[PDB]
Amino acid sequence: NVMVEPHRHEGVFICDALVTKNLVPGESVYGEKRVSISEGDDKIEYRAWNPFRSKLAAAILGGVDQIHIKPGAKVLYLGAASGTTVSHVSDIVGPDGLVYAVEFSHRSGRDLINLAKKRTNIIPVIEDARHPHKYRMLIAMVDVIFADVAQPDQTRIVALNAHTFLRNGGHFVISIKANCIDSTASAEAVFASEVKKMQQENMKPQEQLTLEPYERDHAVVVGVYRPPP
Repeated sequence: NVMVEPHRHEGVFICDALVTKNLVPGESVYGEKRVSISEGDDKIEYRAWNPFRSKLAAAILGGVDQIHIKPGAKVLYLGAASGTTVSHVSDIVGPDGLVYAVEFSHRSGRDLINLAKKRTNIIPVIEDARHPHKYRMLIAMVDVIFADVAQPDQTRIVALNAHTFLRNGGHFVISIKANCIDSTASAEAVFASEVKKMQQENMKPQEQLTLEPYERDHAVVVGVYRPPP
């Protein structure tokens, strides 16, 4: 019998409970259940990925077609907060991948620094994502931008970082909480507005989905950056 099986998305696994292969066997990050499977000389530990705490997990269980975060990927994560979702991105991309974890708050910043001590593939960037000039000498060109900044001007911020850092034909994964962008617009009016802005900055949405039952009026938009010459 196979307990934990590869998910469709490479680097992800399903036990329906989503899990990622633990980069730091023995350690939990936010009190998540851990599941170690030993057979003979082999051994592999997984980490439970809670969809009520991670918008990315909620999107995966909601049936998103692509996440682009994959083994070996270079990921710029905007809005890294304390590292909950970032820790699972770190598992997915693996030792040959890279996760830049940008977060403004220095409180969450300290949780991120502790998380990165264990995970070599995390770079904490405790800076304001509005001003990429302050940190662009630290960021090699990335394959994916994941954004969860939760601001009304989130999309311009994300686009500013994509212009600087995202490779052509690179992808983005943007989490949009409607009442943080504009609590007096309907969720459909926010999502349509934000998707339009993306398209105007050559961030071409390829798919979108909401996150019920885990979150209300919360969308994830996945797409591709195809900038001009």
